[PDB]
Amino acid sequence: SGRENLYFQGMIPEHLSIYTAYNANIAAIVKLNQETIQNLINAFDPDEVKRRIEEYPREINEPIDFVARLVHTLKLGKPAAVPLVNEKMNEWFDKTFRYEEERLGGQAGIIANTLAGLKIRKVIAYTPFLPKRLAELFKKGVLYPVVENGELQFKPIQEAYREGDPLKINRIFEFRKGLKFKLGDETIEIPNSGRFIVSARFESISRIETREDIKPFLGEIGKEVDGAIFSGYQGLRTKYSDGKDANYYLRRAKEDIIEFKEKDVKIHVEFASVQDRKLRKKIITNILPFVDSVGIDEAEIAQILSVLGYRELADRIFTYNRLEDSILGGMIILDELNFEILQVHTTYYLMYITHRDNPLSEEELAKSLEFGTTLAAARASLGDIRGPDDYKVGLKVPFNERSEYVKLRFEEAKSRLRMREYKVVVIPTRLVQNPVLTVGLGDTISAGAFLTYLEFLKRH
Amino acid sequence: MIPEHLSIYTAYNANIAAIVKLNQETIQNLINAFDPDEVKRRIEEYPREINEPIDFVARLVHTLKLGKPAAVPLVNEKMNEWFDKTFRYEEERLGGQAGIIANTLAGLKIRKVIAYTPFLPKRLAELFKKGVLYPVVENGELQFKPIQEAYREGDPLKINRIFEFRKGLKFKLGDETIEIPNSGRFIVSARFESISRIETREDIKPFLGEIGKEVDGAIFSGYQGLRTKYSDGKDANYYLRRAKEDIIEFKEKDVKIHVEFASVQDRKLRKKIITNILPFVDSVGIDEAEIAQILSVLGYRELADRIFTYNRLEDSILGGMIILDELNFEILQVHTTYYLMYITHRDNPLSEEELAKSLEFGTTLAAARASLGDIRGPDDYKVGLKVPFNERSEYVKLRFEEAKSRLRMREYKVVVIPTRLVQNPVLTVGLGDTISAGAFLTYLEFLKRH
Ligand SMILES: Nc1ncnc2c1ncn2[C@@H]1O[C@H](COP(=O)(O)O)[C@@H](O)[C@H]1O
Ligand SMILES: Nc1ncnc2c1ncn2[C@@H]1O[C@H](COP(=O)(O)O)[C@@H](O)[C@H]1O
Ligand code: NA
Ligand code: NA
Repeated sequence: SGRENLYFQGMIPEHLSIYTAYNANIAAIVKLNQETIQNLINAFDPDEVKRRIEEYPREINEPIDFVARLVHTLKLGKPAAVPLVNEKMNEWFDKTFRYEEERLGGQAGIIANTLAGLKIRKVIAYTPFLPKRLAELFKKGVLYPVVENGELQFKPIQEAYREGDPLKINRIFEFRKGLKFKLGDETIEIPNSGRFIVSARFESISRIETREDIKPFLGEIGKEVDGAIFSGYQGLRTKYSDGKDANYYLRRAKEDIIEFKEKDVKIHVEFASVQDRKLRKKIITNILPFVDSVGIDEAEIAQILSVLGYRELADRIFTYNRLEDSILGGMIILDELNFEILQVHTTYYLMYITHRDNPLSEEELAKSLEFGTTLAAARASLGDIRGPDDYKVGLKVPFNERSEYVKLRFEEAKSRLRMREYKVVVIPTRLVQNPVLTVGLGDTISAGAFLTYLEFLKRH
Repeated sequence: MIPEHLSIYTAYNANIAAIVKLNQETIQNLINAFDPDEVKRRIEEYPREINEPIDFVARLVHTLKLGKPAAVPLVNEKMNEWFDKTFRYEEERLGGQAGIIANTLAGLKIRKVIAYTPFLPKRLAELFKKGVLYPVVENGELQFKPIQEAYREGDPLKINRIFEFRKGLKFKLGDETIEIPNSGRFIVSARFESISRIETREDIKPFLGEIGKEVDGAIFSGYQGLRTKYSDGKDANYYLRRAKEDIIEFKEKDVKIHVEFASVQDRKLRKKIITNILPFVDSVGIDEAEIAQILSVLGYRELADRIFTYNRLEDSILGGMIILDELNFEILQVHTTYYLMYITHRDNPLSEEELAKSLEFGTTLAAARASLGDIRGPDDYKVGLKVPFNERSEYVKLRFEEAKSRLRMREYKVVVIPTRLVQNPVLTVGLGDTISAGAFLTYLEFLKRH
């Protein structure tokens, strides 16, 4: 330490080192103007497209599948999301379209970039697939684990790529109201603006794990970091072409958790919407009890309750969305799964639910939540976090108009629910009215609350 | 052969099983201490638990009159002293899963057997077999010392007391002669708060990694002893978080962990134990009723009921595959009267042949224990080898082939062998623990071959 450190002058936990895994991908955008659309359409027989639209492909295996679903979307002006389930089509998309922009996406990747922007002591990101195109989208300051002659090093992630690695690219096709094109001998005028999304959902990128080269060194990484933020389990498949299943990968994920926890690393998992109820339940069973902190949104309280057998409550949260029921559902999830702290983020309020013996005071818990929503507000206002001073931009965003109402409903809920086994803290969010960016804000909230949580634990 | 070259840690439950012989004089002197009208009144009230000497006398006299076997919990630790002053014990022996397993492994003279229980009064320590060790910390340094001398004076004493009574015995309740109509046992189980705080206590906790370095496997049991709530604000969850920390410390040291599961009546607590422990360990040993109890709180109510009711091998296989699919530990062992089973993942290193030999070692070892009353030395194993496989072996085998025909076997490895059932066993306590000990020991040995 330099010793120029001043208590009065310096809320961002600068001294922390954090590991993030497993999910990072490319988010690419294509602007569909008139020439782009017509040239795409022209490549195909119009009758063949029309027949395919009638067949209505629910996933993309061939170029015609994509063209039929996109044209259908454009004619109705209705946004849609269609999975790409064929890795070989990456080359087709890339030869066919020019990308307006390419950004990092995925929870681990977006959280890594935010923390490097905050200039904390060390940020190390891990993804099993790191082609050069992805590695280059990480911010300066992000590290990646490398084995250099049976010894563990951390290298700049931009230099650590493997060519040949599968490329997870999610593509957003933007269209505008009013554009016209011809399908054979029929003029189509797009009735409104929207987006058509093609998500990467082929096999190679669903093998989510620490690969066998880095695995023996996870303990040595654990010695370097104060915290680990894990996500990406939602990308797993229930069955694989080589006879593996989601369970196979979850046993490897539990091995990873054991290596970090034994080294006294606190682990946060950022939960996600999980489509497949069967996979959702496996992630909840295999992962959540064995970690420290879990970050969810409001919709996810009901989805987790449901798989744990609390069907009445899940229905009620879904039907009415009462704050009292969200606090009860958080309490039950914490009681059932018995990790250390739950954080829930919603449009108008953030919440922590902890065990009665958590070391932090309710004031510390509030400040950690405040730091999460303030960091999101900054990121929403600026687009990207570039230095620790950017946090102050977030401080200028007021707590939202519903703040009084949230606090009143919170006091009412306390009077109605059994509080004794828990600490519960609810704070209003700082909502940016006209944000420059909205993707990934929940991950930003979770990263910021978890980082400050770690720092507060160091004073107990 | 006997695997010899293995070191095993076992925790957390050990207790005393003590027997009292209720002869006419013991019964009459006991009763004589009390107002017979007050005894009758307490019997009318019918206490479900023992908090005071009159609760015990009341329930006991009521079972003696009916000749009815019964079990009533002791919920008052302060009454240990009363029992011990009032009665002479015909016999005291070690019980509890981790105690019985420790004594079995020490009898096999494996390389090292370390037991841990957080409550070790001198009376308990003395009932461990020669060779059982206990972790002891002196000036910040860990040693493994004979458990018999590692006791702490004043530790809580978990003693289960079995009162044996005989048909024909007569006694007087006031002026009424009571003659006992059937022989039987009245059991008083230790169910007070201090012995439900199941954990590694803070003096040894920091050293679990250093134990991990010394052992090849760990067998954990006794989670069924936890309570939902404690008088100092703790709850089952507090002890379950500590239990997960212990598991992490051994797994990082590459120790395989077996959990010997048990009946838990409270379904909500049962589910907490399953949630917090079973997905985190390697091997899990259960019997037929436990398959149904687990299935029940996972939401397979209809399957669980078929198992409780009918005991069909086909439903036990299906139930077993469901449990391994849901919980995703490494290997499931199921012990039942007529057969033992393993269910694993398709990528388990062991061959079906080694899986079957591991199960055969489990049942053989139980057969030896059942024949002899104990495992005294490694050669006792040979006594089990002379107990034939049971008469239902052919039937089990047919039912097994029929089950695989009807069930989606995926590529799970499922191995079913018949038990060696002893005709007139001298002992029937701890047999399931003994199977699980032998099957797990051999599993670890076979894992070394890959
Ligand atoms: N405009 C905004 N300003 C600040 N925070 C926001 C904004 N929009 C969303 N968030 C936060 O991000 C969380 C997740 O957002 P979403 O990805 O829309 O579900 C929400 O629950 C809010 O807590
Ligand atoms: N007479 C016997 N000889 C050998 N093994 C036995 C005998 N009786 C029961 N077992 C085994 O011991 C296990 C424990 O069952 P229990 O006797 O109900 O506690 C059973 O599943 C059988 O596999
Ligand atoms: Na950022
Ligand atoms: Na979000």
